[PDB]
Amino acid sequence: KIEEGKLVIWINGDKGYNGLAEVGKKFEQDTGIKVTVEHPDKLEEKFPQVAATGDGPDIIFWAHDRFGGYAQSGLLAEVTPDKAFQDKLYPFTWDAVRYNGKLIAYPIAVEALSLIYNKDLVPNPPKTWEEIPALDKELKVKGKSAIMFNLQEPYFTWPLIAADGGYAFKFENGKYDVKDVGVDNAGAKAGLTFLIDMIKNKNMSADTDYSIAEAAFNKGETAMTINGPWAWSNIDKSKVNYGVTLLPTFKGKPSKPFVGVLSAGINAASPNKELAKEFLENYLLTDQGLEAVNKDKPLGAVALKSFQEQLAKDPRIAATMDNAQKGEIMPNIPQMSAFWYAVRTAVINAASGRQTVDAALKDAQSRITK
Ligand SMILES: C[C@H]1O[C@H](O[C@H]2[C@H](O)[C@@H](O)[C@@H](O[C@H]3[C@H](O)[C@@H](O)[C@@H](O)O[C@@H]3CO)O[C@@H]2CO)[C@H](O)[C@@H](O)[C@@H]1N[C@H]1C=C(CO)[C@@H](O)[C@H](O)[C@H]1O
Repeated sequence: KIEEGKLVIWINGDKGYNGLAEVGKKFEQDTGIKVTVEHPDKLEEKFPQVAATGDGPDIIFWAHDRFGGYAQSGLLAEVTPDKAFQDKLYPFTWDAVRYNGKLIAYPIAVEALSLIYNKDLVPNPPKTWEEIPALDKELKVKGKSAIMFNLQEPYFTWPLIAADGGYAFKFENGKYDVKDVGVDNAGAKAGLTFLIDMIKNKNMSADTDYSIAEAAFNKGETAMTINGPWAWSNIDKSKVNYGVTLLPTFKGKPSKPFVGVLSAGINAASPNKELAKEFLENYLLTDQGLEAVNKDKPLGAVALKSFQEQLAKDPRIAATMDNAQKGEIMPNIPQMSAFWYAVRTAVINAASGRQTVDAALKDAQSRITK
């Protein structure tokens, strides 16, 4: 059972959890209520397990794509911001957290992947994916590579798979059609084939993950990476002079990152729903609260208009929004789970050579539309 008279918060380990705990400390100073911030391994998989028995945190942070599944399962409370509070955030961010007519979380930040480049290694970043192999060939002479990014999580490869026509679920007749999936169309295959060709030509390695890519970029070993705003503060601390820019085009079309809205949901089993609302509305979603988290690990563009206005001038934030505008906001529908897990398997199998691109994506399409 969840303890009454305290708040327990779960947030992903790549986010500014120490900054969030500082907001928790302010809450405690004011109200005497203890806030415990945790970053469990695989929290987004553990949550539906424990919440189903009336357990888990009072508040869970994730991108909104997970939240439709949680709400469908009865695991999230309807949030009750008044009109004046809703007016403080951008309308589209509330749309991301609306499920079957109900608001089921508070939006916090708007995340998109960008191309991150070392200004000293590549003063003029490549406008196209197609030119990157030639760039790699020149950099290899100096024992450097053109690009490294996480090939284990489909989030990072999706912008290239989507570029030429890949999609998750078609929005038709005012809703996502769960039987109209675009993972094995010609566009999707063209994008994944390009990635695989990069691997075959030794521009990248199939085993590259978040840690490997991050270490290589931040140590000046690779010229470019693909990452989101949470990554910037580690690069700030590194010796690398980096820029954040538009993702490269593929076949003349923009890369299309899936846009996530970092959101805070209240456990339907929480005996602390009022405290959660007070914390989220009156502590976190303030200039001071967001600043605390943002100083720890950057949130990106934020949902809170007053604070976003202060961030807007930063070229990294401009680049984030430019990439977001080329991409699409993720569905929050339950079937996003089927989609992501199936795509994950497809990318890993194709990259490793266990399957061809065509066979991997066809199997993903069959799995998702079951
Ligand atoms: C396979 C994976 O799918 C789902 O994960 C997706 C997230 O739900 C999306 O929000 C997005 O995550 C990115 C965040 O939005 C962003 O803020 C940053 O944290 O980077 C994230 C990407 O690393 O994209 C994800 C897809 O890449 C689903 O929620 C998640 O549970 C699934 N991952 C699990 C699956 C396996 C395989 O059995 C395990 O290896 C993993 O440890 C699990 O986490």
